[PDB]
Amino acid sequence: HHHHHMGRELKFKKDGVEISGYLAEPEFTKGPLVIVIHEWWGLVPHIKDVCDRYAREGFFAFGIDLYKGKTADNPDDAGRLMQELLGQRLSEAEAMIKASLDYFKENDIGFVGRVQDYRIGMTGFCCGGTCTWYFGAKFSDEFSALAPYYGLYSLVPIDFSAIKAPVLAVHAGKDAFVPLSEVLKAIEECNKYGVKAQFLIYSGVDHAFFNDTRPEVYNEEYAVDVWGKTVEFMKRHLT
Amino acid sequence: GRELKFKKDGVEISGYLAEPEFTKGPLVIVIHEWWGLVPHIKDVCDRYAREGFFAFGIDLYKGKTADNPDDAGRLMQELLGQRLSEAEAMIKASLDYFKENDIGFVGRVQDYRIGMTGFCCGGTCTWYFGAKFSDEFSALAPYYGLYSLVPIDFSAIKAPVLAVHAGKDAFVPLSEVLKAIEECNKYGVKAQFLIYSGVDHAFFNDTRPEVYNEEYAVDVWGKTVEFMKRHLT
Repeated sequence: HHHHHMGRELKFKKDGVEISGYLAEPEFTKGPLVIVIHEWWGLVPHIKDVCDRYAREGFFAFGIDLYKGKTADNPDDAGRLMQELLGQRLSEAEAMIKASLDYFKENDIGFVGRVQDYRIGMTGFCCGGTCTWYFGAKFSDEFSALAPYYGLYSLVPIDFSAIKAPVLAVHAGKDAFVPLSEVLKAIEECNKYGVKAQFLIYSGVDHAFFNDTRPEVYNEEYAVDVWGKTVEFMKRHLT
Repeated sequence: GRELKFKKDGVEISGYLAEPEFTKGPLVIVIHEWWGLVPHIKDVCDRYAREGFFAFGIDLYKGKTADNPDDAGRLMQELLGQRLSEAEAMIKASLDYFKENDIGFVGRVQDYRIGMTGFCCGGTCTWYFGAKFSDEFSALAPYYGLYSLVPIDFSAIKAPVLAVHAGKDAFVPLSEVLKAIEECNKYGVKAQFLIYSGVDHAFFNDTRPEVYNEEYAVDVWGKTVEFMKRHLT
């Protein structure tokens, strides 16, 4: 079928940094590229599954590993990994993103015939939503669509003034980690700088409601809804 | 499209009915802005009909329209302030009329599927009537309604809601949208809030170049049609 897709582990070095992650590839529908950034657990099966889902919709999807091969299954370990990434290793993570983009472009991954140019998006969840905003602002000439899910705005400074891509920002109405007052502040910054950002806030659900492997927070109805919206948005801006 | 005019249960009903290709299908009630039932709203009804919905642009102003804000404000204040019981009766009589004519009846589910959407004043009305007639609606899509005009009983709402807001809305501060989200959280309302940065009130209205935003109008239309299809077909 036209939806056929496979996946493979990448591991290589470029411009002095080690890149690894999971690349899901459509067999027939060789479309735009989406970079997918994991939660604070690391690059676990759920995130690779999300990549596969993108590939079935006609996107190359790269689940980049920002934790150098480490994963966590408990909050104490996960918290340590995330703090190290966002504190000590942020410049390294930036370099990994940049080297990844260069790699894909050199391999013509993400080249779209209709526009005769590259079309690369980025999405992520939790910590990965923070990263989507942050890297979206840092590499504002590289991305054509951003879809951060329930990122925190208070961890690293997001340069809203630099964002050039359209943004679909997904938030949970009862998010324990991201108060609605923080979302409001992000909206006001987007208003101030003319960022083309749409904020989608689902009432009644918690942080990580998209994660189907976490029955304590997963919400099927909204997960299905938001997937529909996200795919449509990525198609609109990347094809 | 047909201009309806009739009486039921002591109230005069009028509005514009746009009809899809088939004789049967879901119904969307479309509520006008404070200008009244003007060509733009009838066009929106036509757009719904092209997507397979019966769409009824109900006139809540008894045939009056306004082309300037002073007149429009007077009409809206009279409707919401003095004639709200009458408007409720018109909504109820409209629903009864369509049901008796098997409009809104969806074969797949062997039941009525009626949605409601509206803009500005009509968004306020969508929330209000959605709460008042909570056994009647299967989907609500209020666009940039005010929450401070009429009492919205969030606890009564039973339909899913797609609430559209403008990030730089001069009439609806973001603090009011926040409060509505918190009420939906509190009472278990299945509401999704969509807030578009950088745009003003009425950004969907393609006849108003000072506020129309094509990119977001196209986006929100796509999302609204998908939402109505999900809940009404």
